[PDB]
Amino acid sequence: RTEKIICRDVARGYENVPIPCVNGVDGEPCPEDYKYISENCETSTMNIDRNITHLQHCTCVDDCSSSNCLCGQLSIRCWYDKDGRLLQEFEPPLIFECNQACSCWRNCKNRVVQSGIKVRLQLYRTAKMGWGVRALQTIPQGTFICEYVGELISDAEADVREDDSYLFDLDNKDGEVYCIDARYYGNISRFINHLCDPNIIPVRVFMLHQDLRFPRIAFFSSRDIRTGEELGFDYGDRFWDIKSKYFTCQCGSEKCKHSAEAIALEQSRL
Amino acid sequence: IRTEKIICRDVARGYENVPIPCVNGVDGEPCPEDYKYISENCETSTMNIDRNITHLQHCTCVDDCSSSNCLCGQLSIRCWYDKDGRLLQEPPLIFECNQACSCWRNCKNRVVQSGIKVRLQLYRTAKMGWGVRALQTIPQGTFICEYVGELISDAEADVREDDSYLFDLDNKDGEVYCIDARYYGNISRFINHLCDPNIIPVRVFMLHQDLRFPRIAFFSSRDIRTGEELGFDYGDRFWDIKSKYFTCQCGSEKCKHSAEAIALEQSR
Ligand SMILES: Cc1c(C(=O)N[C@@H](CCC2CC2)C(=O)Nc2ccccc2)[nH]c2c1C(=O)CC(C)(C)C2
Ligand SMILES: Cc1c(C(=O)N[C@@H](CCC2CC2)C(=O)Nc2ccccc2)[nH]c2c1C(=O)CC(C)(C)C2
Ligand SMILES: Nc1ncnc2c1ncn2[C@@H]1O[C@H](C[C@@H](N)CC[C@H](N)C(=O)O)[C@@H](O)[C@H]1O
Ligand SMILES: Nc1ncnc2c1ncn2[C@@H]1O[C@H](C[C@@H](N)CC[C@H](N)C(=O)O)[C@@H](O)[C@H]1O
Ligand SMILES: [Cl-]
Ligand SMILES: [Zn+2]
Ligand SMILES: [Zn+2]
Ligand SMILES: [Zn+2]
Ligand SMILES: [Zn+2]
Ligand SMILES: [Zn+2]
Ligand SMILES: [Zn+2]
Ligand SMILES: [Zn+2]
Ligand SMILES: [Zn+2]
Repeated sequence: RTEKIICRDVARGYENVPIPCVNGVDGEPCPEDYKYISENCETSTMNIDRNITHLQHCTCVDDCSSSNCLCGQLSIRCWYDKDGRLLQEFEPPLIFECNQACSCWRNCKNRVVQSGIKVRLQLYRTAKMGWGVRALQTIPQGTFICEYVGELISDAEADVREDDSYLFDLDNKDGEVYCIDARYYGNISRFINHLCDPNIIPVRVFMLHQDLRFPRIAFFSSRDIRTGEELGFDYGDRFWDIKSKYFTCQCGSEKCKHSAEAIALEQSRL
Repeated sequence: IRTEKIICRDVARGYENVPIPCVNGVDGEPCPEDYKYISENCETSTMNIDRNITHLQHCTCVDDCSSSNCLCGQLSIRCWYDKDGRLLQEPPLIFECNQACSCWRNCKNRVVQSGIKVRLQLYRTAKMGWGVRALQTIPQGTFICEYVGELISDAEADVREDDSYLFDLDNKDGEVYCIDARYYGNISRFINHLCDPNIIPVRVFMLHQDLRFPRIAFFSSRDIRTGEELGFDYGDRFWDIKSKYFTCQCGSEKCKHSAEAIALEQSR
């Protein structure tokens, strides 16, 4: 079967690079049951707090490469190297990027996620998991890949929605909990599958606002990724505790944690 | 004889598509720093701008939105864009395409949201403080820049001390809002008044359609040559207030607000 190129760019020119779609597996058409958006949207009043006087910001007169940058100090257990790659000390990490209130320039060293997608990605048809996303180039460890983009909703709204296959919990620790639902509006990340041996990790980030209800979700590679490799992250135990009643994991890894056999083995261990 | 110094390579600190340098060949005034340069409008208290994506009128085009079937073009009042992104023209009102439209980000109805493309310079004028001039030929109808600043209510505008950078959105229907570029603004805060203007402000909607908050886009009203100072007609309301404190220095043969013009109007 020929691998048919079925869309030149599912993002319609909204990303820095096109994201084509191919299907060399079956007759499924390019997915159109959602609206591609490159940035989060709202379908009710969220009214993000963008008060420029509310932003913590730096006074750097350099490129924000020094440890004296306030924005770098606010970041929790992570930092960017000179090439824009994320390093972590391993409480989850939290990135405060520079913003419109900082004295620094738009091209300072603390601007990775807000600068958008730089790697070549492809939406493709997987053998067993529906659509997936793969790299069209080698990607070094720590590289920004893409953001989890969708519809901002409250946790109460997330609990009542019927299709939970695209729901990302922001897991707010101080205040009400919010979610990003990519079922109806989303970007390329809605197609990233779960892998028990993941090669990307989600990290919460603040950029042009510091409204604590709404960290933005940035995926970074957790190891060097080879051309053609499917991208995947660990959806987490909570997802699988709910979804395993309907389907089990087909990642195929020797260390798979969510297959029918793994679940039975975990039930025996407990 | 003073010669011109380049005193800032980019007053926008990299936030625009192009650098906007500042020069001074007139006096010793340093690069203006009594404001914060921002490339897009800000809030210091919330305006509750309606950003609900389901409230956007949007088109179903899959071409470049150049056809008469484009709903977004049909919404725009008394104006349209040509194939080169230039504006042709009750004041006009532009509805650009947005994130709800089915078209691509590079369609023909995206001029203002795509940002500054012409080369501009902040420079020290002889008699009007800082001004902005063209560094290139700018054909008639070309987008120049947006009037960017702090969104404030009419009540807040009334109590503000310095109104030299206050732009009234002229909401003819309901709630009244202003853009104050005194404390936060972009290059447009430095554009002076000309009685022979060469740019015009146009109200535009892009990523939201909250009709209380049109964004203000400047387009050239004629072909502009390199070195010409950019200027719009601030309007009679500004001058009815300000002429008691200073008169117009634009130098036009048909200046409407000079000491000479004021003396004639008082003679009547
Ligand atoms: C993986 C993750 C989550 C997270 O929501 N996963 C999702 C699964 C992935 C989503 C694409 C589909 C999830 O559980 N959906 C769900 C839960 C219950 C019922 C239905 C769906 N939220 C955080 C993480 C983190 O790793 C750290 C964090 C601080 C960024 C917080
Ligand atoms: C020129 C203009 C305005 C407008 O606010 N001018 C300003 C002057 C220019 C501003 C940089 C300083 C103004 O009056 N300031 C003012 C008045 C009184 C006291 C203090 C300051 N508002 C519209 C226009 C239009 O041409 C049409 C429009 C629909 C875009 C609506
Ligand atoms: N490891 C996995 N094993 C089995 N199914 C998966 C796995 N990862 C993702 N899926 C499927 O993909 C859904 C999650 C979506 N966010 C991912 C894109 C999805 N594959 C699609 O075609 O739209 C899940 O609810 C499953 O249907
Ligand atoms: N035609 C003019 N004649 C005299 N002063 C002007 C004229 N146009 C603008 N100005 C001055 O500039 C102010 C408006 C500002 N938005 C323009 C930038 C200002 N020239 C500056 O140096 O900051 C007015 O309040 C005046 O002080
Ligand atoms: Cl330059
Ligand atoms: Zn800094
Ligand atoms: Zn910085
Ligand atoms: Zn900073
Ligand atoms: Zn697995
Ligand atoms: Zn259209
Ligand atoms: Zn369009
Ligand atoms: Zn449109
Ligand atoms: Zn004049």
